[PDB]
Amino acid sequence: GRPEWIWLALGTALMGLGTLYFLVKGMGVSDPDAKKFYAITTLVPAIAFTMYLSMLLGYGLTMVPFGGEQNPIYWARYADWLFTTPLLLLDLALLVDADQGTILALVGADGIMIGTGLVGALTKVYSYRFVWWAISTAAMLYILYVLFFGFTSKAESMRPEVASTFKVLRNVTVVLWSAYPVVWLIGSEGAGIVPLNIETLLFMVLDVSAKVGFGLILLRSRAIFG
Ligand SMILES: CCCCCCCCCCCCCCCC
Ligand SMILES: CCCCCCCCCCCC
Ligand SMILES: CCCCCCCCCCCC
Ligand SMILES: CCCCCCCCCCCC
Ligand SMILES: CCCCCCCCCCCC
Ligand SMILES: CCCCCCCCCCCC
Ligand SMILES: CCCCCCCCCCCC
Ligand SMILES: CCCCCCCCCCCC
Ligand SMILES: CCCCCCCCCC
Ligand SMILES: CCCCCCCCCC
Ligand SMILES: CCCCCCCCCC
Ligand SMILES: CCCCCCCCCC
Ligand SMILES: CCCCCCCCC
Repeated sequence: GRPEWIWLALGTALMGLGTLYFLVKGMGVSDPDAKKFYAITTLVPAIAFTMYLSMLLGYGLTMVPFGGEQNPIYWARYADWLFTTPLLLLDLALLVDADQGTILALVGADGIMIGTGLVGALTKVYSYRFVWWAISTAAMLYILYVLFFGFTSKAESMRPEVASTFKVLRNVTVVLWSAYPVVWLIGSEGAGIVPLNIETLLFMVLDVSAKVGFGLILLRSRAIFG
């Protein structure tokens, strides 16, 4: 009875339902281009379902000493994000036909974001937790910069309906993603202001929006068809 359990349970349910809905729709499509978007986009909440379920059952949680106390850190979030965040970037890349080398650079940056975020989360010297946070946030900002300036440029060579879908998904991504570093800084991993139960609520809202919300928008569009 960690009080955050309720949001881990709701997160589990929403990621599950979203995965099932997307699989059902995905299995029914025959267009090859649309299939690739369905495969990527169904896997996103499926992974998140597995990690939410794991946390709900008490796995992916460790205690890290800093600031003179033992602090609960959910590390399973990073195992989700490691794979889900680049898959979302891959959906955006495929929509705008990004260059292969831009994709690699973004996936690289994304692994740096998640891996330095996790190192920060497990670091025992309080000050140095923020150093890793800042490196992670830099990597995130590079990603957003590229999505905002580079991908929008590529998108403008596409038909308007593809460009328009990309722009909504870009906007969703920039708003949601930019919130994660702030939650971490003020929550249990950082300054310890916002209690773990509220923090789990906030990451559940963000996660569901960034995966299922995003997917609803992408998979209902005409832009994914060939
Ligand atoms: C040659 C121009 C280089 C531009 C340098 C920008 C550095 C700071 C970027 C901070 C990220 C902003 C993200 C924008 C996303 C909406
Ligand atoms: C206590 C919170 C968990 C709620 C679980 C709901 C499970 C799926 C509901 C299906 C209804 C559409
Ligand atoms: C219920 C779990 C579903 C996850 C399916 C997504 C994976 C797509 C693989 C690509 C098909 C060859
Ligand atoms: C083709 C490029 C491969 C890896 C690129 C990494 C991009 C910069 C990350 C900034 C982190 C602070
Ligand atoms: C007392 C020591 C000063 C601490 C330095 C803080 C620097 C903030 C820079 C943030 C980089 C993104
Ligand atoms: C002891 C004085 C240290 C003050 C450092 C402040 C400058 C932070 C630089 C961050 C640049 C990104
Ligand atoms: C609209 C944002 C409201 C921010 C709430 C501030 C949290 C203050 C905590 C006081 C510590 C006991
Ligand atoms: C035990 C909890 C005491 C502090 C309450 C602060 C709540 C912060 C929520 C801010 C939302 C952004
Ligand atoms: C004590 C109440 C236990 C109920 C657990 C419900 C979680 C279900 C996830 C769908
Ligand atoms: C929603 C589709 C089912 C995903 C199966 C994976 C379950 C592993 C949880 C530990
Ligand atoms: C007190 C330690 C500060 C050193 C942090 C330097 C990190 C820059 C790497 C990108
Ligand atoms: C301490 C109670 C205040 C927290 C409310 C947080 C609202 C988040 C909704 C997305
Ligand atoms: C990915 C770059 C690693 C830089 C490490 C700085 C941490 C020193 C406390």
